Amino acid sequence: GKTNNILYVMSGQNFQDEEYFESKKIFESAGYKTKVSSTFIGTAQGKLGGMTNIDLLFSEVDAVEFDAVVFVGGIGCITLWDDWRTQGLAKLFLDNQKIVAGIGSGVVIMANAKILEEINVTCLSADESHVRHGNANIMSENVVVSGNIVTANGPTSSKDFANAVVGVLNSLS
Ligand SMILES: [Cl-]
Ligand SMILES: [Mg+2]
Ligand SMILES: [Mg+2]
Ligand SMILES: [Mg+2]
Repeated sequence: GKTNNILYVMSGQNFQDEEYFESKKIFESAGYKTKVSSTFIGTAQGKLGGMTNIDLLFSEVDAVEFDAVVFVGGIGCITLWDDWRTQGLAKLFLDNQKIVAGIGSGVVIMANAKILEEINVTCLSADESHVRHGNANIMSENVVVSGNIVTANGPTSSKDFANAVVGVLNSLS
């Protein structure tokens, strides 16, 4: 049931540009087509002004159509941290044996969904309160692969994060 598709979950405004755009280029080059889910259908705009269109509402996501979900951070992500829909997607993908990945502030959604309890992760330095509150173990690394869970510590690690996600996906058929 491999699809060669990756889903992003991110805020429609003020998502972290580098985390999205730099990972997208790597995912595409590797043969993984990407879609964006958010809170409305239309044009999203990053913190730094970069635009992209939102393909899907969270409510329209079907896990069977994707191999992985990627939670993108940025200051706009804070609006999604306590949202039952984004947490619900984290759990949905985990329970369906998909890859669940987050970068920067996106990791907090995963922590709040209780999918990082006793799991080794990394995260944005500023967010370590939330991540530790979710019982995760914070590792001194830019990117951490823990089975099907992949985390990274923010925009400075966007390319390393994407490469790590591709590595996990390419080991699947
Ligand atoms: Cl929705
Ligand atoms: Mg407990
Ligand atoms: Mg709590
Ligand atoms: Mg502990």
